[PDB]
Formats: sequence, C-alpha cells, structure tokens
Amino acid sequence: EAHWPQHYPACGGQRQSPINLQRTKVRYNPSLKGLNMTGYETQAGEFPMVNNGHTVQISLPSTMRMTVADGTVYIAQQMHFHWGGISGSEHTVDGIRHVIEIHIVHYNSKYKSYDIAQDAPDGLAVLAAFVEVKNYPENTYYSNFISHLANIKYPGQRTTLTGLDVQDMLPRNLQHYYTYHGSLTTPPCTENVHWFVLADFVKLSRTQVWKLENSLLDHRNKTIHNDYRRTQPLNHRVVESNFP
Ligand SMILES: [Mg+2]
Repeated sequence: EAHWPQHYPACGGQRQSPINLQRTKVRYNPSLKGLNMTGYETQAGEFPMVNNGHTVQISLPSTMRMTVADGTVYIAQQMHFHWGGISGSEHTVDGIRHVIEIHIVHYNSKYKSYDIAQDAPDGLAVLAAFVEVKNYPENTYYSNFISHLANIKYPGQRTTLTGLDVQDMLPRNLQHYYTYHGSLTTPPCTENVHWFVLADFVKLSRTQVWKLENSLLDHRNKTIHNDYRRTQPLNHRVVESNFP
C-alpha cells in the first residue's frame, strides 16, 4: 500500500480515500439540500448478484439516479459491501470503524458509459452507509438478498433477484449526509469520486451480519475477509454536511 504511488501515480495524490470523518471538523453547508434520489423504491425487475472474489455486487438499473447540489446527475451502476468478521468499513467516524459499509456506485450522466466515466474528471459518485449491530431484529429488506448468498458461494457464481428495494436497504433517514471529494480506495486510486456518507446507520441483526461475513469464498477458496486501505489525510479538503 506504501508502494502504490510508484506505478499508480494517482495513489500519491492529495485527495485520497477513505478518510476518518472527524465531526468536530465538519463544515455545515446550508446550500446543500437533499440527495434528490429517484427510482430506488421497491420494484420488480432483474437484479444480478455476483460473488466477484472480493465482495457481493448487485447490478442496478439506470433508472436509479441522484442529483447533487450543482445539478449534476449520477446514474446508479452497482451496490456492494465491505465487511470484516471491528474491521469492516473503509471509512471511520471519530476513529470508530463499523462492521459493514455499503457502497452504491454511480457515474456522471454527462458520460455515455460507466467505463468512460471511470477515467473522467467528476466521473463517479458513491453513496456510503454504515451498518450498526446491537440487539436489532432481522432487517426485512435484506431477507431475500441474504438468503441468496448461499447461491454464490464460489467466485464468479451469479444469481438473480426479481425485485428489490434499494431505498429501504439504506438507512431510514436519507436526508442527512457528509460529503467530500476523494478517490477510489484501490489502484489506480483515481481522484474522481464524489463521496456521500450518510449520517444515519442501517440496522442489521447479528445473524444477518454473520451470514454476510461467512457466506462467500474467494479465488483461493478461503472465506472472504479482506484488508481495507488505511484512512488517508484530508490535506486541503474540508468535509461538509447538509445539517448543523
Ligand atoms: Mg466500495
């Protein structure tokens, strides 16, 4: 990880992710309003779910879109999860690492495809949310998804869901968030990712968390439990919030 900038120059940049969010250093920006999400509600349709060797990824339709403060529209591409089995999340908050972090990856609609956007300035945006566990009951919006993990145990296996509710897989409060400009968390570490980190958490049961952490195998046939990149310096960035 120390070596990344040798061959991937963006990794030696000033706007790298993930970061630790220190809440005392966050700036309230009243001109930030909502994420303006449309098309994420419960719907029928085909939602491919794959074990890619590193995570489970769910492909999303291009009718899922969010509009940021300046009017840029970002198109949903895929959703995936970061876990440990606390060693799960990439981002930390006030030094606290969470059990799982959920990422919805979007691309800027000014580009013709995800693949073009990935190498473009302002090409990407990620909606991120943490999971919290306590003594919560089963989160019913995860029940089908969790049940299908058993079908993609080996890398490259795929399964479909014919209905999903992405909005209600996210935290109950979708109004409040932190935002900053950052990068991919692995090489090539491209610095074109607008991050939105939700303030509210997703509640999962302990069993749900255990199943996510213990269901999938990697290419070496071992249970998936991968090393996060350390948090990176803010440098000249200031994390902003759309609430006091
Ligand atoms: Mg991710």
